[PDB]
Amino acid sequence: SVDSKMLQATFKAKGALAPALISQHLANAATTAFERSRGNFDANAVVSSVL
Amino acid sequence: GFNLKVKDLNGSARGLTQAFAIGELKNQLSVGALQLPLQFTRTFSASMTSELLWEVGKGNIDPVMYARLFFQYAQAGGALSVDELVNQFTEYHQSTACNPEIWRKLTAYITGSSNRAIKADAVGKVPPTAILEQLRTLAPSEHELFHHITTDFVCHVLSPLGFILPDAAYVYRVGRTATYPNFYALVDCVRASDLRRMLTALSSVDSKMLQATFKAKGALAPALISQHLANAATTAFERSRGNFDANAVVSSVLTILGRLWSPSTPKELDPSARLRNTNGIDQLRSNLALFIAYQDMVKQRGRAEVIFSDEELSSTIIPWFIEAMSEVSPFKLRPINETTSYIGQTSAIDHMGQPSHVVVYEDWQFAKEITAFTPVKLANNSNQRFLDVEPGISDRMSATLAPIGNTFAVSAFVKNRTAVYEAVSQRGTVNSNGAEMTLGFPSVVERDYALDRDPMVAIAALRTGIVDESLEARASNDLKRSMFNYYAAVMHYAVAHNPEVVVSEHQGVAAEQGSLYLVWNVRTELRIPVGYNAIEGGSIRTPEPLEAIAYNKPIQPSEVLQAKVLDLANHTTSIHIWPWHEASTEFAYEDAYSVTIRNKRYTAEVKEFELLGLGQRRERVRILKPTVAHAIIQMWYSWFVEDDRTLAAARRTSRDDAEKLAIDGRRMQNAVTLLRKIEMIGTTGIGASAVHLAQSRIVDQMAGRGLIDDSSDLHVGINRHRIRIWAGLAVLQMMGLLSRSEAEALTKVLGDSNALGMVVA
Amino acid sequence: WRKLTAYITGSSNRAIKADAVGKVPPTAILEQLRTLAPSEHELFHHITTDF
Repeated sequence: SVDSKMLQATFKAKGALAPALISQHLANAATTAFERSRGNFDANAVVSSVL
Repeated sequence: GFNLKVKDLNGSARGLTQAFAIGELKNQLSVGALQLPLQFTRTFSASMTSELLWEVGKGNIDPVMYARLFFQYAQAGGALSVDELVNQFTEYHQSTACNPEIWRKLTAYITGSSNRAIKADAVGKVPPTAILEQLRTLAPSEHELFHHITTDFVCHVLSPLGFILPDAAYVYRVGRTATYPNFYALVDCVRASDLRRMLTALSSVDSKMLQATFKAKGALAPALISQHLANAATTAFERSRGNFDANAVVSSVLTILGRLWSPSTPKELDPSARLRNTNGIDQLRSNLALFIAYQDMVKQRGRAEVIFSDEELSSTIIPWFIEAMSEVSPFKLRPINETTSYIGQTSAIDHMGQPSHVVVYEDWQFAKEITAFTPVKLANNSNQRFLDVEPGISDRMSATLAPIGNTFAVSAFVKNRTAVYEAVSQRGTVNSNGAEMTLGFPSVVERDYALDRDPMVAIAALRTGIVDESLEARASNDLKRSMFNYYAAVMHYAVAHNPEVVVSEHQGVAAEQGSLYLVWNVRTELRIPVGYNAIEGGSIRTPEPLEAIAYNKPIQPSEVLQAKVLDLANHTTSIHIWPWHEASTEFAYEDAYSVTIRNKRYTAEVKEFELLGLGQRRERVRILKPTVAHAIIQMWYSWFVEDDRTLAAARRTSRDDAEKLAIDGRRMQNAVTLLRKIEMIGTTGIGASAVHLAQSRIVDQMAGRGLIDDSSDLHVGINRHRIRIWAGLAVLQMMGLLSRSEAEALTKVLGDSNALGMVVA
Repeated sequence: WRKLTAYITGSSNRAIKADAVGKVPPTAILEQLRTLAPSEHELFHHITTDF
């Protein structure tokens, strides 16, 4: 997915608060990842049943 | 204008808190499990104003008004389950449906005697007016009259022409409502959509046709009208018939959504993807207005969820609230941001840099014209009347008013607040730890003056930060609502700037208290203790707001959110107010105007009419209110007060000379300004003349006394302004603006400089 | 996590600028992060790092 380099930051390294934002990014990632996950899982035996 | 010490609100305006927002006693306010970015960045919000006149004279759908009245009732607690009433009404209607044989019958006479009933006759129908009330009689008598409207709905139809004659109107005049809202508010809109729709259908009309609907004919015709009535009714009803069903339910949807939000929730307490995915309700999650909205309700509610559709919710009701379909909910999409703009804020901030005192300010207009009206009756023994009004003064004064208007910006307030500053080896924020914040909202208070209730309680309402009834619940809620707004913008606004936009749920005194917020970041600024600190690597974070605002730096407003304030009925011609008496004041006035010079007291009063030009004072002639300004005035007023005070002490304490020496002048300056305000308005003719009257009179007494032709001398200025100034003060009385008490005592604290600028020598 | 991260590189609060941040084969670090993590099977965990 990735967030690029930006500014004089993500570009030119800056910000403790940046990476405090990365971590956030991490979160962002996580979440999102999670999110795309979040409903979907449900049916396994169930499938059999469909069978 | 509650001034508050950073590192406390949980006391400082105790219950004015996020905690409070949970309820949350004075626990938590913390970090940090999970965390969860959302920045739904739009809201549905409204706009200013909801007051109006609304004279009814030719009712014809257009809900809004009505609804607004409804709200006035709804609000009035004389309606609340307004909704319910509509049911009742539905039924009422329905019963209308049920008595046709009556209804018709009734109709049948009303005009006009039935069975041949035909032809171009002469059918000088009337102002139908009374009749209705028979029909009421025959009807039941549900609240006020809906009933009547409906009549009008036929009336005008009933007339091609002739078939209703001429009529008048009344007055009703919706008052204002919110800016943000809540749930209940929501559902109704939807219901309103029915309701409006009910009425939508209701005009419609059947034309003139034949030599009948065209050229009056048929008893059997109107026997068909009645039928038409039925047709209408039915249809109206019909469009009604399924739809109503979900109210708590909606909350539940919220609760779903909430439970989407919830993100640490049980697995099988997920909203399945089939849900999750679907339509833009999901979009709806990512749609703020609500977000903020739910929670609270739910706070009340402790939770509860209907469990129902997954397939109409999803999501049909859902965009039944395509919410904004009512603009009644003027909760209408907003890019979130676009609000605020009555917020500017600016702050006082120390050297390190480190702060001081932060002002968020509320930005206004105040242009205004008056509204000094003939209070008579018309209707005796019954007040719904129109009375009247005229200018004379109204204009004159207003014309004067305007100038005053000129002087006063919020800008100028802030400027003044800027003027506050100065500081030194003083004063904090770091030194001694508590930091000021004030947010200009006298405005609220204004309304309270409009609502005629004691502020102090309001202060209490802050103070405790919670409810402080004792007295009118109505008022209380009213206050409450204000407070809602109070919370309400703020953080949006903060957020507007602050896209520190994540969530960890706080899970109160445990765990299941789904309150989401984000901590916000504070990025740079090396070190502060200011706040119940974090400091999260010099980048404090908190889901507690104020500070964040602190890590703004003087923002601006971007409108003064003007201030259009409702007015007279102008087209007033029959109509009838509704709460007015309160809403009006007599201009009496007591107090005077005198000076003793020489040793000789020269003396006068106020004698209102004549100041006002013509005769002659009496109980009548009442005046509509002057609200805005009171709110403003006192501000100006209030400021000084502190300043001298605070200053005086500092002036005291002066551990070194210079400073003391220093402070004064500036303190002097402003006075003159004050002065400058006043004489300036003191010039105004209507003023000046007043002086005039005086002088002569002053003189008159004087004349016996006076003997010496000592000349030029009092070309030494004084008088001019002296009086002028003074005269200005009169203004303050004769439009009671400031009490007698304070200003003379302020005066009191004044007493010099005045020879300023000037000839000297 | 952040915290962990925060050190990993690299010592936090000013954290800015073109510095010289010869990050590394991160390799070990992770396992601290494991420590701080729990230790579910093998490492997924690590991937993520690479991410």
